[PDB]
Amino acid sequence: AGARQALKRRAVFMKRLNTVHNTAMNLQAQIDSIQTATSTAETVKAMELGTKVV
Amino acid sequence: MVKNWLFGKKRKEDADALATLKGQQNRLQAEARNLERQSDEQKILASKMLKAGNKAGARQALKRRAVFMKRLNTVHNTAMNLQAQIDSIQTATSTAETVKAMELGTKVVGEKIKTVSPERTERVMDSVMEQRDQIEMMTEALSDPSLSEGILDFEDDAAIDEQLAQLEAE
Repeated sequence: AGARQALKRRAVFMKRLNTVHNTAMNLQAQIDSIQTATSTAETVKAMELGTKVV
Repeated sequence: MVKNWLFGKKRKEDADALATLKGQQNRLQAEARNLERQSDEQKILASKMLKAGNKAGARQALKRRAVFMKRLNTVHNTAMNLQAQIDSIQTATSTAETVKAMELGTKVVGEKIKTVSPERTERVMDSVMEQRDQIEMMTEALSDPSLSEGILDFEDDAAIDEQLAQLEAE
């Protein structure tokens, strides 16, 4: 019975671990979105400059 | 330092009643001892009447001894009844103190039960359950894998299936 108790508690801890890891991955996705938007803005600015010259 | 005036008054009254009962009991014990002595003297006299050759006098002495032992029995039973009354007084005193202590404890626990009622505990536990549900829903909303996944395979894992197969073959 105590083994089953400990395994249930462990199952709760691993579920919390999974939720935390997924939240950290979502934050990484947001960071990547910020950096991608910055790079895309610089690319569009360079293309507009070249288009003006041509 | 509270004075219990009535308590001390009744204490003096009960002490005087116990003193009276104990004194009468001591008198009865002394009378019992004297009656026992008289019975022993009558038995000695009966023995002498038997030895001397006087059976009628022996019967007389034994009848007198029988009367003395009957008186002894009555006196002893009366002293036992007085002891029973003394025990009743002491038992009533102890029971009164026990009931007072129980009533004090009941008053305290009643004040506590009225303060933290069971309905209050039901409300608190319901709030804890509702808030736990809301924290779980909020913290699982933020952990949806659909974001970091984002774009999913249109082929529905076929390319990743073949990639796993190729790595396994590697």
